[PDB]
Amino acid sequence: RSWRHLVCYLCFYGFMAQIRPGESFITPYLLGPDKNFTREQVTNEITPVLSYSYLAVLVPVFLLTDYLRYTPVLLLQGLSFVSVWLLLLLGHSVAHMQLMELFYSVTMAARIAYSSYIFSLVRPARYQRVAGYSRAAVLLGVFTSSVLGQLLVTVGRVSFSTLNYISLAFLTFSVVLALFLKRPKRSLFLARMLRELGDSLRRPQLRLWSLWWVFNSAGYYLVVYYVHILWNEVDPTTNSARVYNGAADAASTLLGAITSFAAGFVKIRWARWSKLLIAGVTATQAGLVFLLAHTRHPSSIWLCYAAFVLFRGSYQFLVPIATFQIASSLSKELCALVFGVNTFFATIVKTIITFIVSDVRGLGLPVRKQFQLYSVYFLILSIIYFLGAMLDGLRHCQ
Repeated sequence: RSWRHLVCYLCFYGFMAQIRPGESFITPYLLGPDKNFTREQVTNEITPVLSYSYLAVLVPVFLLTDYLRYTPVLLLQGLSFVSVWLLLLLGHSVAHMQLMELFYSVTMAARIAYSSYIFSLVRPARYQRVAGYSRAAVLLGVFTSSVLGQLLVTVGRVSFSTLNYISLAFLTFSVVLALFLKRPKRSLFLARMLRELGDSLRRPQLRLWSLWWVFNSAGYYLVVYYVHILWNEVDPTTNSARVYNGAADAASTLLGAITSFAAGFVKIRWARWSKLLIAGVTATQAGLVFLLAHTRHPSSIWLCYAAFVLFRGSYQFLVPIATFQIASSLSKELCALVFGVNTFFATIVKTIITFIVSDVRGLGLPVRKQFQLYSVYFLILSIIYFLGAMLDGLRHCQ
């Protein structure tokens, strides 16, 4: 009876908080007529500040989430989103947008805390069903946010400036409703850790999937950060409505959901050979990335959207398998630490790559050549994994 209130309230909060009408339209608004921002500045100054900031912020955020009850950190994330949107609304030059990027990274770092809070608060007896409901609610919220943001403009035909105010309104409702969720009762953060790490390191499947997580995720995220900019380069906005950036995000979310659902049905069956699956998926990703890099004609923008949605979907299909193979080794007590370290390594590799191939004081290539380099990178990863599979087969052939 009483428990119904809390179990519904958590899902409601998650769904409402996921709403952000202008998140998918952030890049077109920066290069919109109101703001005098050139493409070279958007991809060399503003986009690289976010990656550096993420690397600097990820560790303290995760370390502090435990010391404070999870509610303070969730509130901090909700308010940091408000700060980001305020900076975007009143951005006046490159420095302000950098500050905005720094703040955005801060919101990004605390995104993972929500699941841990869900686990800590909900009673263990009824944990699985509640967690499933919460994941469904948050995924539905993410899916509907972009759909609303894009259907407001595409048929409503409102300006970009209005969209930011309308997004700020919901962003304020999110923080207002993020204030009354009850605090976790008790979650306060040792040879056991050392022994567990030593034992876990021996499993080879864990090694392989951890390496894939370190590299392919870094490569995937880099493509995601600058893809919007490439889209803007391909076709300037003749009208503010012909842009379908939000539609692509909604389609990508739907494809990711449907393919992740498929993954769980073959998590064990296809575990007999994993290197071959990795090689195939990475080869398809490399092909799609190259096609994105070489698509130039204005009348092929729909094709570019299709390529990106396929690319994002393909990567999403391979996340559940990695998570399942990694998690089974040890209980949830150490799974969080393993994922944190792995994600921290996936943030250092990205930081080193991006500084060299994106920001000034380096190559500083424009978007097109940067995507060509990313295509070569993915193809090299595919080659490495294909050769590893060939070696393993040479073992099985004899």
